[PDB]
Amino acid sequence: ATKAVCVLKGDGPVQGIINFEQKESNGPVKVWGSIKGLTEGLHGFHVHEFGDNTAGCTSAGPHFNPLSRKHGGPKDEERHVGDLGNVTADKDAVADVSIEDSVISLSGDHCIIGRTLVVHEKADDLGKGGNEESTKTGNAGSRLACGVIGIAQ
Amino acid sequence: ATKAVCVLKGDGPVQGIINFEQKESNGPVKVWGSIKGLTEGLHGFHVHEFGDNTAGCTSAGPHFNPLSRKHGGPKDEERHVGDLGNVTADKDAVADVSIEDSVISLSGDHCIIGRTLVVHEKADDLGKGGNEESTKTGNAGSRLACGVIGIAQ
Ligand SMILES: [Cu+2]
Ligand SMILES: [Cu+2]
Ligand SMILES: [Zn+2]
Ligand SMILES: [Zn+2]
Repeated sequence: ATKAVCVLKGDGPVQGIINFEQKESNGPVKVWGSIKGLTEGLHGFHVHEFGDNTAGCTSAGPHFNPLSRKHGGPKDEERHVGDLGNVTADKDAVADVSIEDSVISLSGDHCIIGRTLVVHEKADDLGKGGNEESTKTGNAGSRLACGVIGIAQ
Repeated sequence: ATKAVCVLKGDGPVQGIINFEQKESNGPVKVWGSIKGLTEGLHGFHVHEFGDNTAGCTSAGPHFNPLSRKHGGPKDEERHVGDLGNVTADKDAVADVSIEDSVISLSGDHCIIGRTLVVHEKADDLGKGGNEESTKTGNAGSRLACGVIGIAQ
Protein backbone atom coordinates (compact mmCIF):
# COMPACT_ATOMS: atom_id res chain seq x y z
CA ALA A 1 0.00 0.00 0.00
CA THR A 2 2.10 2.85 -1.33
CA LYS A 3 1.51 6.40 -0.08
CA ALA A 4 2.73 9.65 -1.53
CA VAL A 5 2.52 13.29 -0.55
CA CYS A 6 2.80 16.72 -2.12
CA VAL A 7 3.46 20.12 -0.44
CA LEU A 8 1.94 22.75 -2.71
CA LYS A 9 3.63 26.19 -2.97
CA GLY A 10 3.78 29.20 -5.33
CA ASP A 11 4.25 32.98 -5.19
CA GLY A 12 0.88 34.01 -3.73
CA PRO A 13 -1.21 32.91 -0.73
CA VAL A 14 -1.98 29.38 -2.01
CA GLN A 15 -0.55 26.78 0.37
CA GLY A 16 -1.37 23.14 0.75
CA ILE A 17 -0.68 19.49 1.52
CA ILE A 18 -2.07 16.68 -0.61
CA ASN A 19 -1.89 13.01 0.22
CA PHE A 20 -2.05 9.99 -2.06
CA GLU A 21 -2.77 6.42 -1.00
CA GLN A 22 -3.17 3.19 -3.06
CA LYS A 23 -3.90 -0.07 -1.18
CA GLU A 24 -3.39 -2.40 -4.11
CA SER A 25 -1.36 -2.23 -7.33
CA ASN A 26 -4.58 -1.97 -9.38
CA GLY A 27 -6.74 -0.22 -6.81
CA PRO A 28 -8.00 3.35 -6.89
CA VAL A 29 -5.82 6.14 -5.51
CA LYS A 30 -7.34 8.13 -2.71
CA VAL A 31 -6.31 11.79 -2.97
CA TRP A 32 -7.04 14.02 0.05
CA GLY A 33 -5.91 17.11 1.92
CA SER A 34 -6.56 20.80 2.12
CA ILE A 35 -5.55 23.84 0.06
CA LYS A 36 -5.92 27.29 1.58
CA GLY A 37 -5.70 30.76 0.05
CA LEU A 38 -7.91 30.01 -2.97
CA THR A 39 -10.72 32.18 -4.35
CA GLU A 40 -14.18 30.71 -3.69
CA GLY A 41 -15.21 28.33 -6.48
CA LEU A 42 -13.52 25.82 -8.81
CA HIS A 43 -9.81 25.41 -9.51
CA GLY A 44 -8.38 22.97 -12.01
CA PHE A 45 -6.24 20.34 -10.37
CA HIS A 46 -3.80 18.20 -12.40
CA VAL A 47 -0.67 16.02 -12.33
CA HIS A 48 1.85 17.49 -14.75
CA GLU A 49 4.54 15.62 -16.57
CA PHE A 50 7.79 16.83 -14.87
CA GLY A 51 8.81 17.05 -11.20
CA ASP A 52 10.82 20.15 -12.12
CA ASN A 53 10.16 23.23 -10.01
CA THR A 54 13.32 25.06 -11.02
CA ALA A 55 11.29 27.94 -12.57
CA GLY A 56 8.29 27.48 -10.28
CA CYS A 57 5.19 25.77 -11.70
CA THR A 58 5.99 26.57 -15.32
CA SER A 59 8.81 24.01 -15.47
CA ALA A 60 6.38 21.12 -14.68
CA GLY A 61 5.46 20.96 -18.39
CA PRO A 62 2.00 19.90 -19.63
CA HIS A 63 -0.58 17.57 -18.09
CA PHE A 64 0.87 14.07 -17.53
CA ASN A 65 -0.32 12.15 -20.61
CA PRO A 66 1.69 8.96 -21.28
CA LEU A 67 -1.15 7.42 -23.34
CA SER A 68 -1.43 10.43 -25.68
CA ARG A 69 -5.07 11.20 -25.04
CA LYS A 70 -7.13 14.39 -25.14
CA HIS A 71 -7.92 16.37 -21.95
CA GLY A 72 -11.02 15.53 -19.95
CA GLY A 73 -12.52 15.41 -16.48
CA PRO A 74 -11.62 12.58 -14.07
CA LYS A 75 -14.73 10.49 -14.82
CA ASP A 76 -14.30 10.80 -18.61
CA GLU A 77 -12.95 7.77 -20.44
CA GLU A 78 -11.01 10.20 -22.70
CA ARG A 79 -8.57 12.14 -20.43
CA HIS A 80 -4.93 12.59 -19.58
CA VAL A 81 -3.57 10.38 -16.80
CA GLY A 82 -3.11 13.60 -14.62
CA ASP A 83 -6.64 14.97 -15.12
CA LEU A 84 -8.05 15.24 -11.62
CA GLY A 85 -10.80 17.81 -12.51
CA ASN A 86 -11.53 20.73 -10.12
CA VAL A 87 -11.11 21.29 -6.42
CA THR A 88 -13.82 23.43 -4.83
CA ALA A 89 -12.93 26.27 -2.42
CA ASP A 90 -15.37 27.66 0.17
CA LYS A 91 -15.92 31.26 1.27
CA ASP A 92 -13.01 30.96 3.73
CA ALA A 93 -10.71 30.18 0.71
CA VAL A 94 -10.20 26.55 1.84
CA ALA A 95 -10.60 23.61 -0.54
CA ASP A 96 -10.94 20.34 1.30
CA VAL A 97 -9.84 17.68 -1.18
CA SER A 98 -11.26 14.19 -1.08
CA ILE A 99 -11.01 12.28 -4.38
CA GLU A 100 -10.82 8.66 -5.49
CA ASP A 101 -9.21 8.18 -8.92
CA SER A 102 -9.00 5.15 -11.22
CA VAL A 103 -6.43 6.35 -13.72
CA ILE A 104 -3.47 7.71 -11.71
CA SER A 105 -1.39 5.09 -9.96
CA LEU A 106 1.49 4.89 -7.57
CA SER A 107 3.00 2.18 -9.92
CA GLY A 108 3.43 1.14 -13.55
CA ASP A 109 3.10 3.47 -16.52
CA HIS A 110 0.39 5.60 -14.86
CA CYS A 111 2.79 6.20 -11.90
CA ILE A 112 2.82 9.83 -10.77
CA ILE A 113 5.66 9.76 -8.19
CA GLY A 114 8.34 12.29 -9.02
CA ARG A 115 5.96 14.43 -11.07
CA THR A 116 4.18 17.66 -10.16
CA LEU A 117 0.67 18.36 -8.79
CA VAL A 118 -0.60 21.80 -9.88
CA VAL A 119 -3.53 23.96 -8.67
CA HIS A 120 -4.91 26.55 -11.09
CA GLU A 121 -6.39 30.05 -11.01
CA LYS A 122 -9.66 29.18 -12.71
CA ALA A 123 -12.01 26.28 -13.42
CA ASP A 124 -11.00 23.38 -15.64
CA ASP A 125 -13.75 23.10 -18.35
CA LEU A 126 -13.20 19.28 -18.39
CA GLY A 127 -12.43 19.38 -22.11
CA LYS A 128 -16.00 20.31 -23.03
CA GLY A 129 -15.22 23.74 -24.48
CA GLY A 130 -15.69 24.97 -28.04
CA ASN A 131 -12.01 25.46 -28.79
CA GLU A 132 -9.03 23.21 -29.22
CA GLU A 133 -7.32 24.57 -26.03
CA SER A 134 -10.11 22.93 -24.04
CA THR A 135 -8.90 19.53 -25.34
CA LYS A 136 -5.35 20.36 -24.19
CA THR A 137 -5.49 22.19 -20.82
CA GLY A 138 -9.18 22.62 -19.97
CA ASN A 139 -8.57 26.41 -20.05
CA ALA A 140 -7.87 26.47 -16.28
CA GLY A 141 -5.55 29.49 -16.43
CA SER A 142 -2.40 30.25 -14.55
CA ARG A 143 -0.68 27.83 -12.18
CA LEU A 144 -1.19 29.10 -8.60
CA ALA A 145 0.84 26.54 -6.65
CA CYS A 146 2.50 23.16 -7.13
CA GLY A 147 4.78 20.54 -5.61
CA VAL A 148 6.70 17.44 -6.45
CA ILE A 149 4.95 14.22 -5.51
CA GLY A 150 7.20 12.20 -3.23
CA ILE A 151 7.09 8.85 -1.39
CA ALA A 152 5.57 9.06 2.06
CA GLN A 153 5.44 6.49 4.85
CA ALA B 1 18.45 7.86 -20.39
CA THR B 2 16.63 9.61 -17.56
CA LYS B 3 17.04 13.01 -15.93
CA ALA B 4 15.93 14.19 -12.54
CA VAL B 5 16.22 17.47 -10.64
CA CYS B 6 16.01 18.73 -7.07
CA VAL B 7 15.55 22.26 -5.67
CA LEU B 8 16.97 22.53 -2.19
CA LYS B 9 15.11 24.77 0.29
CA GLY B 10 15.44 25.25 4.07
CA ASP B 11 14.80 27.58 7.02
CA GLY B 12 18.05 29.50 6.55
CA PRO B 13 19.90 30.80 3.49
CA VAL B 14 20.92 27.47 1.98
CA GLN B 15 19.52 26.96 -1.50
CA GLY B 16 20.47 25.42 -4.85
CA ILE B 17 19.62 23.09 -7.69
CA ILE B 18 20.97 19.61 -8.14
CA ASN B 19 20.68 17.78 -11.46
CA PHE B 20 20.79 14.00 -11.92
CA GLU B 21 21.55 12.17 -15.15
CA GLN B 22 21.59 8.43 -15.95
CA LYS B 23 22.47 7.32 -19.46
CA GLU B 24 21.60 3.63 -19.13
CA SER B 25 19.37 1.51 -16.91
CA ASN B 26 21.42 0.84 -13.77
CA GLY B 27 24.50 2.63 -15.14
CA PRO B 28 26.15 5.40 -13.09
CA VAL B 29 24.38 8.63 -12.15
CA LYS B 30 26.01 12.01 -12.65
CA VAL B 31 25.02 14.46 -9.89
CA TRP B 32 25.78 18.12 -10.40
CA GLY B 33 24.77 21.64 -9.55
CA SER B 34 25.54 24.43 -7.12
CA ILE B 35 24.52 25.14 -3.55
CA LYS B 36 24.92 28.59 -1.99
CA GLY B 37 24.59 30.00 1.55
CA LEU B 38 26.75 27.28 3.10
CA THR B 39 29.53 27.89 5.59
CA GLU B 40 32.98 27.16 4.20
CA GLY B 41 33.97 23.48 4.63
CA LEU B 42 32.35 20.00 4.33
CA HIS B 43 28.62 19.33 4.50
CA GLY B 44 27.09 15.82 4.45
CA PHE B 45 24.92 15.05 1.44
CA HIS B 46 22.42 12.18 1.39
CA VAL B 47 19.27 10.81 -0.23
CA HIS B 48 16.73 10.26 2.57
CA GLU B 49 14.04 7.68 2.32
CA PHE B 50 10.84 9.80 2.01
CA GLY B 51 9.93 12.61 -0.42
CA ASP B 52 7.94 14.09 2.47
CA ASN B 53 8.67 17.71 3.26
CA THR B 54 5.38 18.58 5.11
CA ALA B 55 7.36 19.23 8.31
CA GLY B 56 10.29 20.34 6.15
CA CYS B 57 13.56 18.35 6.08
CA THR B 58 12.51 16.62 9.34
CA SER B 59 9.82 14.55 7.61
CA ALA B 60 12.25 13.04 5.08
CA GLY B 61 13.05 10.09 7.37
CA PRO B 62 16.47 8.36 7.65
CA HIS B 63 19.08 7.58 4.95
CA PHE B 64 17.65 5.65 1.97
CA ASN B 65 18.76 2.14 2.85
CA PRO B 66 16.79 -0.54 0.99
CA LEU B 67 19.59 -3.19 1.42
CA SER B 68 19.72 -2.64 5.24
CA ARG B 69 23.45 -1.80 5.46
CA LYS B 70 25.35 0.51 7.81
CA HIS B 71 26.33 4.13 6.95
CA GLY B 72 29.53 4.73 4.98
CA GLY B 73 31.11 6.99 2.41
CA PRO B 74 30.02 6.68 -1.25
CA LYS B 75 33.15 4.74 -2.25
CA ASP B 76 32.80 2.30 0.59
CA GLU B 77 31.59 -1.28 0.02
CA GLU B 78 29.34 -0.97 3.09
CA ARG B 79 27.01 2.02 2.62
CA HIS B 80 23.35 3.06 2.43
CA VAL B 81 22.12 3.63 -1.11
CA GLY B 82 21.61 7.26 -0.12
CA ASP B 83 25.23 7.85 1.06
CA LEU B 84 26.74 10.57 -1.14
CA GLY B 85 29.48 11.75 1.23
CA ASN B 86 30.33 15.42 1.59
CA VAL B 87 30.11 18.52 -0.60
CA THR B 88 32.59 21.37 0.01
CA ALA B 89 31.61 25.05 0.23
CA ASP B 90 34.28 27.72 -0.49
CA LYS B 91 34.88 31.07 1.21
CA ASP B 92 32.09 32.72 -0.79
CA ALA B 93 29.72 30.09 0.73
CA VAL B 94 29.27 28.22 -2.52
CA ALA B 95 29.48 24.45 -3.04
CA ASP B 96 29.92 23.35 -6.62
CA VAL B 97 28.76 19.73 -6.92
CA SER B 98 29.93 17.14 -9.42
CA ILE B 99 29.57 13.48 -8.41
CA GLU B 100 29.31 10.26 -10.29
CA ASP B 101 27.77 7.45 -8.36
CA SER B 102 27.03 3.83 -9.28
CA VAL B 103 24.82 2.80 -6.44
CA ILE B 104 21.97 5.33 -6.70
CA SER B 105 19.80 4.98 -9.80
CA LEU B 106 16.97 6.80 -11.63
CA SER B 107 15.18 3.46 -12.30
CA GLY B 108 14.90 -0.05 -10.88
CA ASP B 109 15.37 -1.04 -7.24
CA HIS B 110 17.81 1.74 -6.17
CA CYS B 111 15.57 4.44 -7.69
CA ILE B 112 15.75 7.77 -5.81
CA ILE B 113 13.07 9.69 -7.75
CA GLY B 114 10.36 10.86 -5.25
CA ARG B 115 12.92 10.73 -2.45
CA THR B 116 14.57 13.66 -0.63
CA LEU B 117 18.03 15.13 -1.16
CA VAL B 118 19.45 16.72 2.01
CA VAL B 119 22.53 18.83 2.71
CA HIS B 120 23.68 18.92 6.33
CA GLU B 121 25.11 21.34 8.92
CA LYS B 122 28.51 19.67 9.19
CA ALA B 123 30.75 16.98 7.79
CA ASP B 124 29.57 13.42 7.38
CA ASP B 125 32.26 11.28 9.22
CA LEU B 126 31.67 8.54 6.63
CA GLY B 127 30.68 5.98 9.27
CA LYS B 128 34.22 5.96 10.70
CA GLY B 129 33.38 8.25 13.59
CA GLY B 130 33.66 5.42 16.17
CA ASN B 131 30.18 5.45 17.72
CA GLU B 132 26.74 4.12 16.90
CA GLU B 133 25.47 7.43 15.53
CA SER B 134 28.34 7.36 13.02
CA THR B 135 27.05 3.99 11.77
CA LYS B 136 23.51 5.45 11.46
CA THR B 137 23.93 9.01 10.09
CA GLY B 138 27.67 9.86 9.94
CA ASN B 139 27.20 12.53 12.65
CA ALA B 140 26.46 15.20 9.99
CA GLY B 141 24.12 17.17 12.26
CA SER B 142 20.96 19.07 11.40
CA ARG B 143 19.41 19.33 7.95
CA LEU B 144 20.01 22.73 6.34
CA ALA B 145 18.02 22.26 3.16
CA CYS B 146 16.29 19.52 1.19
CA GLY B 147 14.20 19.00 -1.95
CA VAL B 148 12.11 16.17 -3.38
CA ILE B 149 13.81 14.50 -6.40
CA GLY B 150 11.51 14.92 -9.43
CA ILE B 151 11.53 13.59 -13.01
CA ALA B 152 12.98 16.10 -15.54
CA GLN B 153 12.81 16.61 -19.31
CU1 LIG C 1 -2.64 21.71 -14.46
CU1 LIG D 1 21.28 13.28 5.44
ZN1 LIG E 1 -5.41 17.31 -19.07
ZN1 LIG F 1 23.85 6.80 5.40
